[PDB]
Order: sequence, then structure tokens, then C-alpha cells
Amino acid sequence: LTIEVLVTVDGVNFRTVVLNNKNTYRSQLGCVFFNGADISDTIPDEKQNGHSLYLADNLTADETKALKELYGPVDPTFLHRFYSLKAAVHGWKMVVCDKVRSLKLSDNNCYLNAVIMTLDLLKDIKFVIPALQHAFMKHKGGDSTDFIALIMAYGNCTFGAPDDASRLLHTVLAKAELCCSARMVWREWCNVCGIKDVVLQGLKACCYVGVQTVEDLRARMTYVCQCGGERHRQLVEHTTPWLLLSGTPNEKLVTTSTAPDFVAFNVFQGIETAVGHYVHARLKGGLILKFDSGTVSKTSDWKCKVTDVLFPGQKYSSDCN
Amino acid sequence: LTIEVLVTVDGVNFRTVVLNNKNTYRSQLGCVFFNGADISDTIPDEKQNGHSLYLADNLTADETKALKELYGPVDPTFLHRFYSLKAAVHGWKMVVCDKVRSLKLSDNNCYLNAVIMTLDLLKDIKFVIPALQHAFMKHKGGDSTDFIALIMAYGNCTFGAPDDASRLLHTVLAKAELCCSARMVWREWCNVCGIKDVVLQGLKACCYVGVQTVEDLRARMTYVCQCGGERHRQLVEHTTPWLLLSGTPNEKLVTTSTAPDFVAFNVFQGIETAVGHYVHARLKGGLILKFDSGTVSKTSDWKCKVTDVLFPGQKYSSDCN
Ligand SMILES: [Zn+2]
Ligand SMILES: [Zn+2]
Repeated sequence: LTIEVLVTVDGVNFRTVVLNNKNTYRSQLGCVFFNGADISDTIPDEKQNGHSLYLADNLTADETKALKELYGPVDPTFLHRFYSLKAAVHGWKMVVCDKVRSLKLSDNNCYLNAVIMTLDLLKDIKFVIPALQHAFMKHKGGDSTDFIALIMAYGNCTFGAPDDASRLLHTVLAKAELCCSARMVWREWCNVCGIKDVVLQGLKACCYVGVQTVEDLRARMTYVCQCGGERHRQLVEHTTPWLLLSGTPNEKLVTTSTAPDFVAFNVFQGIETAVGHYVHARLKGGLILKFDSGTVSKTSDWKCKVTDVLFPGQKYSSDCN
Repeated sequence: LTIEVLVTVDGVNFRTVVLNNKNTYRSQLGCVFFNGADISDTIPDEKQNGHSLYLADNLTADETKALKELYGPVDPTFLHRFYSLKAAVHGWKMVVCDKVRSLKLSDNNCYLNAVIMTLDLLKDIKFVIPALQHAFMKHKGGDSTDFIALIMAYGNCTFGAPDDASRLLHTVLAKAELCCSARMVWREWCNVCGIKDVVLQGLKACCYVGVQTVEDLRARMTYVCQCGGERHRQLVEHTTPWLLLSGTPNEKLVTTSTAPDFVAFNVFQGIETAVGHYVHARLKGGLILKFDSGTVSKTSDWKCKVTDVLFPGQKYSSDCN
């Protein structure tokens, strides 16, 4: 007995393969998923004749190219991992409180809540990888399974293990590009040795690791110059549609009484308590809304360990003397 | 009161920075490690005057370039993660049984044992990233801490979480290059439509995901051609110094009675038992040596779920008719 199946890695391009009912899918074809399950070690059945199969390895040259076109360059384990993640993340739940989407706590996914709620605030970004852009749109439309499974696949997250929200934000945003101009100019100088400018553009101008405030970002740093004198580093121009700043968890008193310019921030709780818990915070209606994995609390003042902080567009040129 | 410290990201290039004993290291400089601990939120002390500090963020332009030169392009969280991993992996232990190095089980690190024991068998490889090459040499010399912490940092492993050994092998080997020639030629053809060759070279010619035997690798695959006929794919030439093959865990009867050509393989145990345990196996003295995280067992026959399999150099040209 034989069957015909349609094999794809992308859900767009299909090849017809004829199989028997003697050997496994694995022996005949490779690692294959159907309707979310790995069926490699089963024997093909009359029932699946004419059906579509998702192939995870052993790909033809055409499939290798379709893979790169939809997913970018990925490691050889990436389809298996994405297809298994997609199956697993399907049993998670997104809730919406006053139109704000949050991921309910399950399987140590609190870092994913922090990542997704932060990416949801960003304007003028598009993913240069088609699968991610397409999933991002579905997520915006209320269907978040693919986008979450993809972030996990690209981020090398192991289902059920805690992970680093800042690391993931930055890996996800490395796959994105800005749909407008942004620019960041650092000047390094010595009054004897001269001046060097470093210019960053696009998304690179909008993220910075190592400070968590615009005041700190813009401050002058000074250290020993190679001439024996002093050398300085300072931000002299900054123009962006938004600005994300990150550092290691840093205890701070956060207050809305001062109408601060940041719009949102993440918090990591309990470093030594078997390494902790992420909470996403937004500033709205004069209060701090704390979104703790599909739960919300409000306060005007909060002492907490801040990690990432989001600011509105910058339009800065430095001025002195 | 003020002090001078030497700041580095690479242990080769140092800048002198003058600090006070009023503010934290974090406020003055950034995230900093000393002797393996993060001291960012401490106040600098007379005692550390003249000492070297490892900076993890807020890097100058020179440091950014030193970072790329030693580590390659890495995400902005990579130093913090590497320096914390290095501190943590220090409490692990490597044991050597008849000159074979294995990593003792701790904190779900069995996948790392599988990865490191497999990389230890590979000839003619060098890492194109200096930190990895230098750590790899130290590891070969009996000092494995850096190499293990680096594999974890580059692999985005979360200390204490299980992980995918095949994924890690392939990510590590993506950072390596072969010191000799290797070549792999696939031919795709239809007797009506024509012939396309795909040639892979270097390390790419030496790894393949989706089969676990050279017989399977070399077999002919056939499916529907776009002309309405039949289309085939077959390996026609293969020349390498070694060959690593991987697939999803696959129950097999492994025996030495047949003097098989593979030299080693990994096994993953218990998929549904809260996803399992890795064991590294080597073939020596007519037996299978099973290295289960710093433990060894021997047998001539083993029914087990094979994942990666290592073979000696290939020298193949296909022949028929
Ligand atoms: Zn100077
Ligand atoms: Zn044809």
C-alpha cells in the first residue's frame, strides 16, 4: 500500500512524496509533525493520504532555501524546537485587562510576559524575518501562539525553565528594524589628543545597556587619557522614536508624583530566592500598574529592582558654555 | 577619598579610572565584577586601589572593539552572563577515567557532558573566536571552567536548566572552522528536467541533521517532480576528516559484534519522564563505554535512543551502472 502526502517547511511551498505503509515516516522521509505532534516513529496510514506534513530535517535544497527565506539562517534543530514549542505554548493563556494583554503565569514564563508587554509598547518597528513579522501581526490581532513559540525558538528558551528577560528583548530586537530615522552620537575627547565621534543609527540608537535613566545616559564620564591627562565620553546628540534602557536589577524608589518621562519598566524580584520573578510595570492615569503575569496592582510609589526602562522619543543636542 | 582601578573587558587592554568612595561602582562606572563577584552595588574601598576590574556594561568605544575582537559580536547581556556562569561552573567537577574526561552530574548539566565529550573527539577544528579557542586549549590542558562557561554563554544556557545537546553541539561548531579540506556533493535530478549539484565545504560538509548512519546518508530519495515524473536526491561525493550525524532520539540496537565504523554516539533517556537525561557513549576495546556524567558502564549490545553519532573521515564517490 502507498500514499501521497504534501510536505512543507513553510506552509507555502509543498512537495508531493509517495510513502508505503511498511517503514516509519522517519525511515522514509525524516522527522515530521502533523497537527502539532511528532509522528516520525509511526507508520504511514491510508488515513493521512492527501494530507500536509511539516518536515523538521532532511530537507531538500528547495526546502533549505524556503526555510532561510521564511525564518532566516537558523540552526539545524530550529524547526524541531519551534514545532514542539508551538504545541506546548498552546496550552498557555493571554488575558486582557482594560485592553492591555498579559501572559498568565505558567511553566516559569514570567520573563516572557515582561518581554511581550515591553515589545507591545514599541512604535515604528518591523521584523526583518518574515515568520516573525507575520507572527507579530497575528499576535497584535489576538492570536499569540506562534509569536511566543518563535521568540522562545529564536531565544533558545527551554520550555519550563526561567530565563533572562533583558537577554530576550535584546535578541528579539536584533531581528527588527526601525521604520523611521534614529540617531545617537557619542563624543569621546581629550583637550590635548583630539575628538572621536561614534554614530549609531536605527534600532541601535534606541537601546542602551548599562544605564536606566536619560540623566545617566547623558552624563559626562571621565578617565585617564593615554597622554597622561583626562579623557571624556559624553552623549552629544540623540534622536529616536523611543528609547529602551537596561541594567542589572537595581533597587530604586519609583514614583509618579514627579510625572517622570518613562512609560514602562520591568522589575526582577528575589535574586537569591532560587533566582526570582519578573513583573512588567506601566505608567498610566498617574499610577504605576504592575502586571504580574496576568494579575494587576496599582500604586503611586514603588521600591523595586528595575531592569529595563522604556522612554518616549528623544530629541537631544548637548549644550554647555 | 579617591582610588585608581584598572578596568578591562578582555584581561589584555586596561584603562585607568579614578573613583571616589561616595557613590557605588554602578553609579560611577557600571556593572563590574571582581574576583568572580558582581560588586556594582558596593562602594569603592581603599583596599581595591590599583586592582583590576572586569566591566560588564557601559563600555567605551575602545572596549566595544576589544569585546568584538575577543568574543565576536555578542548581545549586550553576554559579559554579565559569562562572568556569572564562570563563577557558578567553578563549583563543578571534571573526572578522568583511563584518560577520558567527563563532567560530573550537577545542576542538570548532563547535556554539557554529552557536548564536551563529543567535541573532545574532533580533529582538525579550531574556533574562529579567540576567547573560545583560548578556552578550548585551557580545557585540553585540564582547566575546563572557561570553556564550559563560554559554551553556556554562547548557547544561552540557563544555569540549572536542562538543555538540548544536539542544539549546543551545532551552535558551538558554528563557531569553529576546519583546518583541512572537506567536501560534500548532493545531486538532485530528473531524467527529463536535468541535474542540480549542491556542494558544501569545510565544517558544513562534516555535520548532517536528519540521518544517524552513513548508509542512510548515502541512500537515494525520490519524490514527485514538477514535470509530473520523479525527482531524486542523492549524496554523490563525500570527503571529510570526520562526520557528525544527528536526529531526534531514535531507539536502536547498538552492537559492537559487527565492528561498526562509528566511534561514539549520544543517547537521550526518558522523553516523557519530565524530559530526560543524556549519556555519552564511546567504542573502545570491542565494547560500548557509557559515560553517564562522570560514571562509566560497558556492554557489547545496547538498546537505546540515539541522538548524535560520530563517524571517522569519509572518502566516498557514488557508483552504479
Ligand atoms: Zn590625551
Ligand atoms: Zn522532471
